[PDB]
Amino acid sequence: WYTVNSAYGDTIIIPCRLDVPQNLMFGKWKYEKPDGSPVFIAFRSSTKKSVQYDDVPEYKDRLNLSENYTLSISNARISDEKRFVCMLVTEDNVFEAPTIVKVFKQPSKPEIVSKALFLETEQLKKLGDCISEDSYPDGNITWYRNGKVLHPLEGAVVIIFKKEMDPVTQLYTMTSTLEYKTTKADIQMPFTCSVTYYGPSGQKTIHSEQAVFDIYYP
Ligand SMILES: *[C@@H]1O[C@H](CO)[C@@H](O)[C@H](O)[C@H]1NC(C)=O
Ligand SMILES: *[C@@H]1O[C@H](CO)[C@@H](O)[C@H](O)[C@H]1NC(C)=O
Repeated sequence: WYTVNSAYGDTIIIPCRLDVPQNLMFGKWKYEKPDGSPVFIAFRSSTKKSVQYDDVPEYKDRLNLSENYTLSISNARISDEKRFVCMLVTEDNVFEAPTIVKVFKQPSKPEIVSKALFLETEQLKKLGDCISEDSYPDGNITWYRNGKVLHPLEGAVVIIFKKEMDPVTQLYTMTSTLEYKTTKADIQMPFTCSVTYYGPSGQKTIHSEQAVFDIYYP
């Protein structure tokens, strides 16, 4: 299970992962549908040096099959997250090698929006919505009070999370609503949020700017 990690919008470089055989006739690249059905996308003849791309609109003007059978896909999309197979064909044999492609799109810097004009003591109020957009894969939202993680607590800290996918791009938008019961200790205290996600270089976290609220009490 060899994997190629690519950032959204970059060129995906997929080497064949096969030794060049003696008596090579041609090579072909294909991708597998979710249930394993094959779709051929590129062809290269070793004898004629010709290059042909199958009529697959999803890959129109996006492929380049080099002389050593490396397939390059331009402008990485979420639909490119598939298993690709390099097939080398000789006069009496077929050799196949798969490569898993994973695509990553960095979530937007989170922002606290739809903010309360003021928080009320002994009353649960919607502090705001922490939104992080156009991400792939989805991310986890954490809330903080004075730079310290704010965990849920019955009748005091209620966190309502949702992840929505755009059906055309397959990118995620994460929204975390914080319903909060303030105290006078929150006078001039900053509230922030962050998004934790997996990218090509591993697990990363991006923090938001702070939000300070006027605390009202009877
Ligand atoms: C040879 O393969 C490498 C990847 O292993 C690729 O970067 C290079 O462009 C290829 N060269 C040719 C001439 O196909
Ligand atoms: C998000 O949280 C879940 C647990 O709820 C965890 O399994 C997952 O690895 C977390 N994702 C990231 C990007 O850390």
